[PDB]
Amino acid sequence: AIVKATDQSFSAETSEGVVLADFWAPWCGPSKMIAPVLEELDQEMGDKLKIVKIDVDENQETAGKYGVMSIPTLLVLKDGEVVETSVGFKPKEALQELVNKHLLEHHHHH
Amino acid sequence: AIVKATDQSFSAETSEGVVLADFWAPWCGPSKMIAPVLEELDQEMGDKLKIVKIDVDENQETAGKYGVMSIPTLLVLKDGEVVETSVGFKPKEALQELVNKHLL
Repeated sequence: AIVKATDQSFSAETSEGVVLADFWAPWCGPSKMIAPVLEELDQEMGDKLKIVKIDVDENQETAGKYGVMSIPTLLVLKDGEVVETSVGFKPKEALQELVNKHLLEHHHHH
Repeated sequence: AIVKATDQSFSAETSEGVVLADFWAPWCGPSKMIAPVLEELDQEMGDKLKIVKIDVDENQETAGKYGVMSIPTLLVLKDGEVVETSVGFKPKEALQELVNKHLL
């Protein structure tokens, strides 16, 4: 379940755990190309990664609060802190690489 | 030899001969990808093709007048009539083909 955020909800939605946030807009015909990517990533990683989308056409205030100057821009957040920035289109493999830098490599069994 | 249009000059700049017009904005990263393509097109066929760019963030009137609803959008015009519309990114070869349908 990819979440649709609003200016009002963005903070809460992104504040906890590992989160990939997608700043996009219908007007940037392009930035839509990310949407199927997010679906594949949600299929593969959804247990460990919360995906949040925010349509910056409808939600005009969030971009400025995160220094988003062009769309699309994706962010990786851990516990509400931005830990990666990805400007422009990137394929599933590139975004998987970024997120994985912030997830456990090992799971120790005691 | 690409022309940067404004809302005021757009209709006049695209009114004659074969024209490729690019609707883009710095705010849209995919729209910027069109630029090197246009430079290559100009190098290849600049004597037969006029290329006009319009930054819709600084010139928002023109997008409405041409029914542009997302960016980028490219138009081919012949003597001021829109004869092809291309929504989204397309590579040089695809745009070259669109224009070539309107030469001669």
